[PDB]
Amino acid sequence: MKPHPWFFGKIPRAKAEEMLSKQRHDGAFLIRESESAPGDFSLSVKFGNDVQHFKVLRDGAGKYFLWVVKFNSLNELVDYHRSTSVSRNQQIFLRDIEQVP
Ligand SMILES: CNC(=O)[C@H]1[C@H](C(=O)N[C@H](C(=O)N[C@@H](CC(N)=O)C(N)=O)C(C)C)[C@H]1c1ccc(OP(=O)(O)O)cc1
Repeated sequence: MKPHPWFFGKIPRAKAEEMLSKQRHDGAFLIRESESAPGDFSLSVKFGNDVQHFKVLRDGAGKYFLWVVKFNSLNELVDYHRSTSVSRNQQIFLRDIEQVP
């Protein structure tokens, strides 16, 4: 197995922006522990010359979600959005960031 190159843990929202703005592919993303919602997570995605942010929401059942579809894990939420757009207004598919070993 191998660890997921998308979990950055505790990193400021603005830092996620600086990092993702340097990626070249739209969809480059990362999950970070929320700064406005301590104890939760946020998803930051590169799209054009901007970095969009999404709240990773939770329900009383412990599920994770962005919109209506609910997932049992962060991993499944992430993977689902590699083939279905994370945005309703735009077609944005998640793709791992390019990192040099
Ligand atoms: C300045 N405020 C924002 O960044 C708006 C961001 C937002 O609304 N994003 C759009 C959106 O419509 N999000 C939906 C879906 C979602 N799950 O975020 C929503 N607001 O419920 C998205 C299409 C770019 C919502 C946001 C606010 C905080 C946040 O966590 P954090 O950055 O850690 O403080 C993550 C996202």
